[PDB]
Amino acid sequence: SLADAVTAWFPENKQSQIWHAFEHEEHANTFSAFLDRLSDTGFREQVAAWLEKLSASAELRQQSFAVAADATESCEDRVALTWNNLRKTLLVHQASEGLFDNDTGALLSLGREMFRLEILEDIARDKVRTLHFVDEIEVYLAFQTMLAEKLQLGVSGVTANDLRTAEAMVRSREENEFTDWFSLWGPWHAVLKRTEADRWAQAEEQKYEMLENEYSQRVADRLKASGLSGDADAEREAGAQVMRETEQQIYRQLTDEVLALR
Repeated sequence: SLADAVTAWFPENKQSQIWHAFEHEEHANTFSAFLDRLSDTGFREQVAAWLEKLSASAELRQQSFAVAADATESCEDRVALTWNNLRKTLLVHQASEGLFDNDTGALLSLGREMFRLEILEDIARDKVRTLHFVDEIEVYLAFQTMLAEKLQLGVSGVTANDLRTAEAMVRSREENEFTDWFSLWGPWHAVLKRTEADRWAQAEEQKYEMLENEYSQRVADRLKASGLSGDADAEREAGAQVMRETEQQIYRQLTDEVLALR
């Protein structure tokens, strides 16, 4: 009952024997459902191209199946989140092959796109909390379609002001937060491990050294800030924020530099 949904994306022409082949791999239960759901809302052929590399690489299949299953299966299923994570995955495996090595410009756009899609998902998750009988996939697509043109990529309750509002908040967050985010992005990271092996280790080292000189002190510069010294967990959390802020500054530096090359 997956070989069904997988193949319904191929044409009347190439329509399953390749996919009955996988019907017992861990998470086909969930992956099938996800597809069903995706069609049930050009594109068809590209989704098929995607499914091709998933036949061509086993490792990628397990990863994509895994991603489909790992969702926080709370509410709204996070169809949009899953879709976006499945691309992040393919980007990672694609970069891992070496498809962006001599084309880090292409990666820069895709990242931009992806960033914008990530944000549109948050906006949509939010909007759907005040709407009855409208699943978040619907609102996401409304945004994605209507701002497809305006952001270089019909649902009742989503209005002209919402679109104009969402477009603004993206454009704001893109200018102020993009480079910082690309710096941290799994696909960029594969590429750095790939092409710029050496500058990478130097960044690794660069962060150990920053931790050494500044973790403890930066950690105290928060328990004096939040006024929560003593509390065991409030220290826990402030430790972790310090980790992420040193990793952020390292890899930005690294991105800045490795892009200056191109």
